[PDB]
Amino acid sequence: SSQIRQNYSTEVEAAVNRLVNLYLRASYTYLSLGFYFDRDDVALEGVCHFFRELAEEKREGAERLLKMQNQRGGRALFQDLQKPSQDEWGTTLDAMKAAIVLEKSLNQALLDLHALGSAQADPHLCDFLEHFLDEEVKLIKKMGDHLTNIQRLVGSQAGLGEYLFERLTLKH
Amino acid sequence: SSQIRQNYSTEVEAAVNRLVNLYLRASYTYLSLGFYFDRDDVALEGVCHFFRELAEEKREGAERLLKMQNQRGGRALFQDLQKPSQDEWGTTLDAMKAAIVLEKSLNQALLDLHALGSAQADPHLCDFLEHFLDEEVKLIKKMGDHLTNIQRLVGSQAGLGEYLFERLTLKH
Amino acid sequence: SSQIRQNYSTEVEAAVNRLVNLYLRASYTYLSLGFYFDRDDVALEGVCHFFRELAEEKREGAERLLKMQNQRGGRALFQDLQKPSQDEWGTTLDAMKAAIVLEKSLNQALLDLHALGSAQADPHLCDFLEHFLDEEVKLIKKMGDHLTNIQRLVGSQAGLGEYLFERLTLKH
Amino acid sequence: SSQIRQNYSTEVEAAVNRLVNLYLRASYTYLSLGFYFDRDDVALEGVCHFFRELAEEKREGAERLLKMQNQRGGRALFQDLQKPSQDEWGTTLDAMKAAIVLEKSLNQALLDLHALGSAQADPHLCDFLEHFLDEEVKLIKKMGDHLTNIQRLVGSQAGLGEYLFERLTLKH
Ligand SMILES: [Pd+2]
Ligand SMILES: [Pd+2]
Ligand SMILES: [Pd+2]
Ligand SMILES: [Pd+2]
Ligand SMILES: [Pd+2]
Ligand SMILES: [Pd+2]
Ligand SMILES: [Pd+2]
Ligand SMILES: [Pd+2]
Repeated sequence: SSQIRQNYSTEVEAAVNRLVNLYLRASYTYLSLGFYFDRDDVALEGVCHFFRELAEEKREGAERLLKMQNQRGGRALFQDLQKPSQDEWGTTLDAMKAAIVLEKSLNQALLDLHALGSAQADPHLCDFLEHFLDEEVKLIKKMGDHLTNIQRLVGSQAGLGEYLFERLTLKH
Repeated sequence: SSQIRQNYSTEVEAAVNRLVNLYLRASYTYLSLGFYFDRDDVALEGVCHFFRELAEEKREGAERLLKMQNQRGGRALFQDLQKPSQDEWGTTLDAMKAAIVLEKSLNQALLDLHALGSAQADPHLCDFLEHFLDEEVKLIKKMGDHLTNIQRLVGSQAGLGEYLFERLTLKH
Repeated sequence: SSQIRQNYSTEVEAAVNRLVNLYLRASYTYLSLGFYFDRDDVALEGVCHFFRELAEEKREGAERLLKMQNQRGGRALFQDLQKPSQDEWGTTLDAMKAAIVLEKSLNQALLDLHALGSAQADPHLCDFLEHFLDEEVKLIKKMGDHLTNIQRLVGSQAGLGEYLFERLTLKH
Repeated sequence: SSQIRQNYSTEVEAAVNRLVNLYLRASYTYLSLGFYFDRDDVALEGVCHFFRELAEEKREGAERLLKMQNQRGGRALFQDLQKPSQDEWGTTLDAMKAAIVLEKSLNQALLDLHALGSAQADPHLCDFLEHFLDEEVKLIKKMGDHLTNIQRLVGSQAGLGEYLFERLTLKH
């Protein structure tokens, strides 16, 4: 029951649903990261804000994919959202490392989807991901920049460096 | 590891975590409801908007609970988010009925939490839910109003009534 | 006699000329659809406006293709514009069905052209269609949405439903 | 001699007078803390400002309680204000620890008063404390956040950390 579907493979439709799940899972992970840094015994507001902003971005990405699914005449199918991989996230450095791992996995899923689109001769999908692809590269570059600065600040005054990074790099 | 926790029972802490899960689940359900009404073979924009707005409201509720959890020195614990109970939601009437069922369950969970707060002599919790409690009563009243209007419009021109309700009651 | 042509195949050049013809033909079809709904014995202004707007959009598309043809050093070649397939277009539903058929055919021609561009290793063409491709998907989604609403409104009060759709969905 | 008193127990009236004393004592303690950090041999302006702001807040709280006492037809009774527990307050960390101890004691007194109100079936009192209760939870969370940051900054460059916290966290 679609009267509009054209050149939209069942393979891409399913891959888009899986990507929505991955984006929502990422959003959930960032929600957990954000609130961890808001704990009174962690108390790094710039870090909390950074991850809460990412939770919003990932949710927005999922919503864009869902809009596209309907635009193409595919059917959204939702699965459980697995809880994030940790309950406590360690240091800012630990968290930023986890975030980059997460983003690399999202990026790989985008790359896999683009490849499927190319194999299926689906240029609209290709065009649509173009939005996701650059945004992801920009985000990963930012995270790498952050990680380098966090790492430079460890030294052997780790608490001091963690405070200074949150105060002087992150938005608060 | 909290230096601030005071008069905040482990029972309430756990109940707050469960309530966060219920709110996030509700948000997820509303996301699914919203996109269903955006299908080209359903195509009721006012209904899509209504449920997408509710998805945002429920997410906001979860975020408020998480902020409060940290304010009190409790620790957020996240669980899986179960997928919504249906993949396709039927008519506007079916959907509005499902929504009221969902809201009644959230309201009951709020009532249960307030009762626990009262049993634990936790007035801050009581005060905090006061926000949730009125918002929920207002929302359920609105949904009941909608259901009555949807029901009046069935008659034996169901398609006509569904169109008119979306056009003339819902925001588009 | 071009001093600029580079990586622009004769196959793509010809396909672009054919696409210009298809867009102009579509524009002509929409002109006819628009004026049919302006007949005193049809008199559905929102429908007239919808199709007249599409006539303008298709003409604009042809003009964009012609601009691109010259940008690449190809040579515009015009053919006859075949008259639209009907002189009278029936109900709003009949017309919207005809419109979606027309758009699917344009979309297929765009897809065919992108495939040719990919086969000819012509990335500028690919980039250029990216504009056409999303606009077409958006338009077809809109038409599918319209068709669903028109269909819901037939019931057995067809005149009533046709009036209400024109009044409450379409711009007038 | 009141013509307005209704449902206002002598127990609550007395507890309100004691709470006014506790708030005024807290204000006095914060006055002392503030001026200590303004000493030329301490010289941490952000810390001075933080505690002077709290002195004002506590005085305001006492004034609100006194207004409520009269609104209910109770009679304000003032006792001596005991001098603060220290003449010199040590490091920012020492001071912030003392402040949280002080706030926990105020919060416990508020909780005790709410419990008395509930036992006496005095809902206006309950409503009134609702203002005090959330403000106190917010303040204690802030103090806990501060303490965590101060503690992270000790390291073995304590002077450096104390300076940086005052410069980069506190308002100056
Ligand atoms: Pd924070
Ligand atoms: Pd934040
Ligand atoms: Pd919609
Ligand atoms: Pd919407
Ligand atoms: Pd007209
Ligand atoms: Pd017109
Ligand atoms: Pd000063
Ligand atoms: Pd000051």
